[PDB]
Amino acid sequence: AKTEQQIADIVNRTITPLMQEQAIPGMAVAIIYEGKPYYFTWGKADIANNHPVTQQTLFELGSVSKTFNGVLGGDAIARGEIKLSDPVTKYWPELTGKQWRGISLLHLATYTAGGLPLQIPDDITDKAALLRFYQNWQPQWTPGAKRLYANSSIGLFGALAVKPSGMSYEEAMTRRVLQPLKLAHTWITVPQSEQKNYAWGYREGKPVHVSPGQLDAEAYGVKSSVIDMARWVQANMDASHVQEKTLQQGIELAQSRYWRIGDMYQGLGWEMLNWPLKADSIINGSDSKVALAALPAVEVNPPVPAVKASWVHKTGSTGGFGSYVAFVPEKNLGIVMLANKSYPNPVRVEAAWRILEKLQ
Repeated sequence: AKTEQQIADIVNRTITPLMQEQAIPGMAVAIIYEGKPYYFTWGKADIANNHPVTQQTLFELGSVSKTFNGVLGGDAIARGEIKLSDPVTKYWPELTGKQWRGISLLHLATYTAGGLPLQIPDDITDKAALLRFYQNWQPQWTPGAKRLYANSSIGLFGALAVKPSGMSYEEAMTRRVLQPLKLAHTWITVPQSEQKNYAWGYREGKPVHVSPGQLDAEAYGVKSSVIDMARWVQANMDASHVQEKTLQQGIELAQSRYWRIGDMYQGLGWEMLNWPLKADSIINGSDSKVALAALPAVEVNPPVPAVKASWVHKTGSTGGFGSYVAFVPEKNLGIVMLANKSYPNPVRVEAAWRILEKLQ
């Protein structure tokens, strides 16, 4: 049984050189070891004003926001509000295009709709334009044939998933996920009172914050602290302690395996690989050459319920931030790596692997 100081030594040995080599101003890392949280912070959250990273520093999670999306969707399924088999047109009747027939909420959630684009076009700045965009989108492949990671896909899933609730995505997320899990330092919109804790992201040494964009909250707009992310990992790793029934069930549903792409399985937001595994699979898999590629999707029907012997993870980036979260339910082991500089995904994964390999 490792002591907090022994874990600290392991973490620092990897993070110190990482920050120096990648020129990362500040980082916050959470380690879940034997189900218990351990926090670590380094550097600056704000260079110009010389403010350090603290346990309350808020980092832009980028696409790790998709895991919150998936869980909220799972919760909606558990509430009987939506079904993954429901057609997209049930929630957005205005999508009359014939190309939308046969496309389900599952397809949107798992990037298997047929090639929806990675990004929603920048020229789209209003609801009307967003409708035209989806209406005129032409599928590149038939539903379920290929997986193409895309913000426009899961972003739409999140927006439609909360429609029956009658709440906005932000309100639904806050009331159904953030508050029940006591994530008091997790936000889609950082309030004025918490701006003092909002770290600046850095690109080319310049401070920057993510700009507003269509379906941003749903795909890449959540901000959170190291303490809240440790709680998020614990809740997703083992939801047996989660009191709210539909949330507990929603968490489990987000880790069901809906498709197999090579050796990776697609959940709702979360991505999974069988455990044990070898470093190359996840490191190489995180390179954009693989992560952003259009690959054949093999349907898992019926979906396989959450497998404890899995490496569950998600990468996330914005212009000024780079994040990574990974956990292994079988081992009650996990890690959160938050940084206020975006750096190569494979570098993040390799660092996480070296650390957890020493905490087996």
